[PDB]
Amino acid sequence: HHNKVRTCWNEGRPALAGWLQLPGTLHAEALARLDYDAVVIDMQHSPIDFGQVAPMLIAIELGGAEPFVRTQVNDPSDIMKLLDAGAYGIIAPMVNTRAEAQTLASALHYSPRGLRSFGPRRPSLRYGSGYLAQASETVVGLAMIETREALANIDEILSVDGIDGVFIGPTDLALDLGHAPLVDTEEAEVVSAIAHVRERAHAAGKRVGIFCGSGGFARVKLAEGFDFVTAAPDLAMLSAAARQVIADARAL
Amino acid sequence: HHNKVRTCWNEGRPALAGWLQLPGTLHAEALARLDYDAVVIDMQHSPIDFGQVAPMLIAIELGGAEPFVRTQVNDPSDIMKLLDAGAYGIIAPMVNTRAEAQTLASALHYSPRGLRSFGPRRPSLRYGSGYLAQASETVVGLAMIETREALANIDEILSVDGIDGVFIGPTDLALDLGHAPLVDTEEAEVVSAIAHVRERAHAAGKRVGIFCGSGGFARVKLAEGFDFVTAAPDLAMLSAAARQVIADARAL
Amino acid sequence: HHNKVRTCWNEGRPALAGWLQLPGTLHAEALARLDYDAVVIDMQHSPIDFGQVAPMLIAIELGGAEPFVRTQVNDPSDIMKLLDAGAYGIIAPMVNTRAEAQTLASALHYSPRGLRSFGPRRPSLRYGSGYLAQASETVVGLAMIETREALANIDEILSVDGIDGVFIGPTDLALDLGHAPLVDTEEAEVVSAIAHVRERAHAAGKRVGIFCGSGGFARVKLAEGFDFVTAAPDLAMLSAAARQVIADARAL
Amino acid sequence: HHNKVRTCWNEGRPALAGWLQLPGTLHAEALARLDYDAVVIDMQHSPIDFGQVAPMLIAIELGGAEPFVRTQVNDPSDIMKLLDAGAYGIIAPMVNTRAEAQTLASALHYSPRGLRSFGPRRPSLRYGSGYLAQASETVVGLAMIETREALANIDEILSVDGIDGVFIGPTDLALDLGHAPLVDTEEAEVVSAIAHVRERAHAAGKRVGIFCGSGGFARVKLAEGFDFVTAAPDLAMLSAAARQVIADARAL
Amino acid sequence: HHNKVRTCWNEGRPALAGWLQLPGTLHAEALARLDYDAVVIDMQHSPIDFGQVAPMLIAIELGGAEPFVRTQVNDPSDIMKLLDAGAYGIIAPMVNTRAEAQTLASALHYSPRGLRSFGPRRPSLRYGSGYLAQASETVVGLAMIETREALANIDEILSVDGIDGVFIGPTDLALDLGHAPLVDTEEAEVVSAIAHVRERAHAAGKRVGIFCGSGGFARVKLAEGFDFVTAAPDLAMLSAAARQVIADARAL
Amino acid sequence: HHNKVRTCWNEGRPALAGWLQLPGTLHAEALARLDYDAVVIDMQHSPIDFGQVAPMLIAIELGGAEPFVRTQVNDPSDIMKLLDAGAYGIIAPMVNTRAEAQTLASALHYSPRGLRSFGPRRPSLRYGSGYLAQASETVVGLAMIETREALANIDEILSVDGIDGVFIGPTDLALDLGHAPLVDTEEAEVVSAIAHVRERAHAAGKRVGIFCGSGGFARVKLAEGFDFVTAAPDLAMLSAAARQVIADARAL
Ligand SMILES: [Br-]
Ligand SMILES: [Br-]
Ligand SMILES: [Br-]
Ligand SMILES: [Br-]
Ligand SMILES: [Br-]
Ligand SMILES: [Br-]
Ligand SMILES: [Br-]
Ligand SMILES: [Br-]
Ligand SMILES: [Br-]
Ligand SMILES: [Br-]
Ligand SMILES: [Br-]
Ligand SMILES: [Br-]
Ligand SMILES: [K+]
Ligand SMILES: [K+]
Ligand SMILES: [K+]
Ligand SMILES: [K+]
Ligand SMILES: [K+]
Ligand SMILES: [K+]
Ligand SMILES: [K+]
Ligand SMILES: [K+]
Ligand SMILES: [K+]
Ligand SMILES: [K+]
Ligand SMILES: [K+]
Ligand SMILES: [K+]
Ligand SMILES: [Mg+2]
Ligand SMILES: [Mg+2]
Ligand SMILES: [Mg+2]
Ligand SMILES: [Mg+2]
Ligand SMILES: [Mg+2]
Ligand SMILES: [Mg+2]
Ligand code: NA
Ligand code: NA
Repeated sequence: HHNKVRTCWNEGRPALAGWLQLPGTLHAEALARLDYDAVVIDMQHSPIDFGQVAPMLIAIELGGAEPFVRTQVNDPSDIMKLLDAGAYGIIAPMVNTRAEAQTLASALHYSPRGLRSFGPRRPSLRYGSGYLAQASETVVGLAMIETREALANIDEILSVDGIDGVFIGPTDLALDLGHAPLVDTEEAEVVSAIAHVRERAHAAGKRVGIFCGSGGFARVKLAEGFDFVTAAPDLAMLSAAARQVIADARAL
Repeated sequence: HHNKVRTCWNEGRPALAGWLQLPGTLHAEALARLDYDAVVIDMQHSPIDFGQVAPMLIAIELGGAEPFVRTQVNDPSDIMKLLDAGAYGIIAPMVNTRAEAQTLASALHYSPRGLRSFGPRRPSLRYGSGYLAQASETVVGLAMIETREALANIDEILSVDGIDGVFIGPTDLALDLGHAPLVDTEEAEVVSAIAHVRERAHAAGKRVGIFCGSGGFARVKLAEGFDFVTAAPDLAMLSAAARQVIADARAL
Repeated sequence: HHNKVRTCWNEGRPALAGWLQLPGTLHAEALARLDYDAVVIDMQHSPIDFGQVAPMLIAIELGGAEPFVRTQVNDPSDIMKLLDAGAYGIIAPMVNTRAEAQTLASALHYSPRGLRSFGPRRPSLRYGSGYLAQASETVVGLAMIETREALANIDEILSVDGIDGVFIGPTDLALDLGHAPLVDTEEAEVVSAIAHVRERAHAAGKRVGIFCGSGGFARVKLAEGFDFVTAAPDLAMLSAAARQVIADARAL
Repeated sequence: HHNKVRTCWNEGRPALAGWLQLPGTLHAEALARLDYDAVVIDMQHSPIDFGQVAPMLIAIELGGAEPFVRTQVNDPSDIMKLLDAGAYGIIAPMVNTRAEAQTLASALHYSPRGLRSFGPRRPSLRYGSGYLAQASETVVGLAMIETREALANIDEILSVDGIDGVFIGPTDLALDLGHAPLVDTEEAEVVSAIAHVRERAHAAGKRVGIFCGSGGFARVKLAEGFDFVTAAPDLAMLSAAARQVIADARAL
Repeated sequence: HHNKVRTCWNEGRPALAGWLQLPGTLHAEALARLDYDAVVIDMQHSPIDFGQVAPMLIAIELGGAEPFVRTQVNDPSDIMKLLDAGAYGIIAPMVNTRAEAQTLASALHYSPRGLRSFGPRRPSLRYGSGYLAQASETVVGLAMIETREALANIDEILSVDGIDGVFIGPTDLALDLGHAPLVDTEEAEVVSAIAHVRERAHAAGKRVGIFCGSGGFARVKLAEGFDFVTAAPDLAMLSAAARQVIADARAL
Repeated sequence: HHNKVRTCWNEGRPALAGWLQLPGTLHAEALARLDYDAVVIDMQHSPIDFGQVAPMLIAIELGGAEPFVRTQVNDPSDIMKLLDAGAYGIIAPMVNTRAEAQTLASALHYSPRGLRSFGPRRPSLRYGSGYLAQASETVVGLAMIETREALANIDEILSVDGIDGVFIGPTDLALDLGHAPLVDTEEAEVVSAIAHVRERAHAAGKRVGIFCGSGGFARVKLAEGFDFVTAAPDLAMLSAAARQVIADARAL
């Protein structure tokens, strides 16, 4: 009866989350039972459509992590249907302006705070009769910062009341700045922009997150004060592990 | 226009294969593009049903590995439908007697050698008009040895003409012998039984394979002369990788 | 070769419809064979995506009710794809302005009346060669009225030619007015607003519908003159029935 | 970390279970959150195949009831794959002889007690490292008694060690005795046979269950001492509720 | 309220049926609306599993043809689940002996005639309260004759009461006789065997069918007196049509 | 490591493509292995949703044709998710203005040329490490011209840099001009408009394509200089073939 990520924050610690681009419930449950506070299902850069995300949300909740979704797009009705299917965290890609951040916020709150349509199929089962009064706190929302334009507008994006903060998309950000879309990059201009976004989010009293490709980079981001760190995509981790097993098996 | 595992054998080398318990096509293709000769899809100890295996076979072939299936049971009609869907290797669990091995063989060959029903939807597309004359060589078949009874009958199982050899199921074998079902075990009685099965398979001029849980154990099995080694399940590798990322991320 | 709801209206009677939030074809067919003129599939507050709605439309038609869909959003291309899959009634949520009602209408009619794209896969099978000339009459369209803004604009919404009328969303309406989102509510301000919408729809010569949570409330709405009444969601009815069976079974 | 039905029995009370013939996770979770100790998913007289049962098992567990399956057939490998997918109760239809009951038992226990193949994907996640030592107690197994032949063999069926008892299929039983396949029947010969099966099960120190079509009949069966009572199928309850809503809505 | 194939026979004419190896409902409905009396869904030499056949049965019935299934295997519980999903014709492959034909018959009739388990989800919806009394006539059953052994046993197979007759599998038959598995073959030994099976079926007062690859061969088979002729597989017809469109498009 | 349609163009020849409205992988692979340079999957006038298109893209690539998609709508995030799933050609319906064409172009190119979000799951597997530098050339994009408005704006649409040209939707075009939506029409006003669009595309140095319903019309369009011709929809070809088989089978 609490959003586990908001509980982390309320108790003074950051949240660490998993990241899934592979559809299915078995690895979703297995990873949720690890020491992840949340598991993000990626519906943008994956083949995961709504039909496949729906059972994954159930499996993550059963495993003991908060189910999050990184949506394909910042679309209110898409987001609302995910909320009613038991997504309790929303990360919306490519939020570039205050207006787009306001569009995200509008989907996450019932009237009068937002315009979310009422029919909370799975949240009513989880939270019971008192859901409506607490509905806003049960959901975490982050706008993604992935472009030069979003950087230009970062302070105005952070002024939006109905979202908890921002989540950096570091490979899109590097690419829009004219650099290789490398995860966990050392490119100075990108590193400086990421630091800037974190600094402005905290100056605004908001939360800031970042996508990480490795556990070591995630540790550094937590030390730098990021509130929400993801590490690392299931497909990337699986591919790297398989490569190493093969190398070990085929070595002389 | 060749079964990649049979090509390994024909050219004097063993085959290394992947092992999938997670449904879906994206990791199947990704792992098939690694230096695996084959990828086995587990339909016994997984939630992978026929509807989910079918596109995975396509994805593995596109990635450049031979699609194999470890079936739920040694059932001829199940096996035939997988063959016609483009499974080119069959590993049948719990083959305990010569008769059961003969049942496996019967499904893998058209008349007069076997009783496989003719309607090769996907193999005809892959191999073209000359498929029938070469159909038997396009498929690899292994009977699993997983019980004290299968050990008792190993020589008679190895005498069956229509199968390429046997594949050890080491956790079921350890359990039936009264030991912990530990993968890559050091338990002497199990280690001795595995060695015995390999020795009898090669005395019979047949192939022998084994399921491995690690790249290091797989390397040792290849050095011991196993013809077909799998390493390691996608879910196990992914879970271990995620555990390590979390440990690294949460370390001081 | 007639839309059953339009036939009700043409013959001077209202239509009663079912309401499905559970995916699947078996209960869809079973409920369609009851004395429902139509069955509405809810794609907003449910886990029903396009892949799951498509066979349900077939099952409802076979059962003998008109297949309707309450869409996730008022989006023209979404609506068109449902029409071509054999949805013959469209209820679009959150229609708040005349322009949005015009957007709904545009999707329901071929040129010159609307901009519906031509490729009527399933309607051509149902209606045969003369489909195009009769296509508009085969589809029923209702804009949902669920907000204070929609109330403010009700007369302008009702002036839109290409829609049959409006459908009240009473729990969203109550919530936007600052009241509990209770179905079949007695809250005076909500009751008055619902009556007002009905009165203006009929003053405009248009149809008006309402979502009901019980058979008794639906009877009263029919007596008040509503043209299209739904009662009641499959999940709600099933949950209530199960609760009662358990209470009866566990009673002393 | 306990099978909820076995906990009922261990604490001196019978278990009441739901019964699902409709695929999908939403009503499965909703009904599991009611005062059902278990929810049985029917894979015999339904369109529920393995691909659809798998997420339902997750949803039932999350809702707080023990997931049970009534299988299509008494087949060991089918049953094992369901166990590894997190079915913790198995009801096998048409068990007519002691040998068939022994076949059921064989699938529910690891060696040496049975021949269940080891690879417990979801039970290992639920129960953790100590699963193997407790695996047998985590699963409940009932053989169905549905024919004159099963009646003839009831004492020998009840002598089988690896099953918890029997579950009466009352409509098949009535039909094989030459009577209408009416649920909750009053036909004396059927009523007498049901009573006889219960009496012999308890004389054997075993559990006995029965399928019920109503809460009132279920109450009587509990009073008669049945250990496991199901009431009532989702589709039947939903259809009856819809019929009544329509009757109420269309009444003058 | 009649099986359309049995109606053909009762009115003195043969039945012509379609044959589907491609999953999906749209072409199933489209072909059922043509002058086919039935449409057979092939679950043996196709990727069509139960989850995909279920909506296809609905679509065929809506289109106006009798839904038939050629099963993967002659298995009673598989067949029963298809019957309860609304398959009204069963063609079982590889029926080689009288006993196997008796196994087929057992699944198609309730007690006392057979052992079919009672729970007719979709047939009860189609036929209503009087279903049980007429259930046997609503289903057509054919045993496939595809081997030298089935030829050897043809008279004993035809003596089985609970099946309507036999259905020749001509490519498997040619292959088992040592000839190319060519559809619509002219190979004298195969042609003679097919004629023999037809002659013995009619001498027995039973029905005989055959799989055809072309409309011209089907016409000849109807002239020869076959009672049930299929022509031709969706995939084969589609592939041939596409080849011709390409040839026409690319011609000078 | 080349887009097959762009290779046609680079080598001085047009491309011929298939057109699929039926979901599934088997006919997709079979048709891709014919002498089609590409196969277009129709997600507008079909029941093919994202979950069903994803494996079809794999099957088309394996068969040896370039996978194309005609999307439901010109939506950037939809298009991007298809690109990352291995759609290498995009045909967007109802592009009526230069701005809408600019929206299409924006989705097909990474920064700085467009705003495509980076996460190319399947293209990175196909093309390897050098994908980013060549990404734009790997994708073909065509805006559809289907309305009087698109005709009015054809020169401005053709001036858009990030698209390869236009694709005529001839049945929607005929309908918007007030004529029957007949494929391969002879209606002079439609024929003249189609010719005009081709002439302006080539005057602009751009590519032009057209949807065809027959191989003979496609041959004429290729002779007229169209760069991209599709012929003909799987469902239409299959339906026509089945009609002819039935006519041949039922003829005296
Ligand atoms: Br952990
Ligand atoms: Br990464
Ligand atoms: Br590698
Ligand atoms: Br392992
Ligand atoms: Br009724
Ligand atoms: Br309600
Ligand atoms: Br309750
Ligand atoms: Br019942
Ligand atoms: Br016809
Ligand atoms: Br054929
Ligand atoms: Br060709
Ligand atoms: Br066409
Ligand atoms: K956790
Ligand atoms: K503010
Ligand atoms: K490989
Ligand atoms: K031998
Ligand atoms: K009805
Ligand atoms: K007007
Ligand atoms: K419960
Ligand atoms: K005993
Ligand atoms: K017909
Ligand atoms: K007889
Ligand atoms: K090709
Ligand atoms: K330009
Ligand atoms: Mg990004
Ligand atoms: Mg094993
Ligand atoms: Mg609403
Ligand atoms: Mg029964
Ligand atoms: Mg055959
Ligand atoms: Mg068009
Ligand atoms: Na959308
Ligand atoms: Na089976």
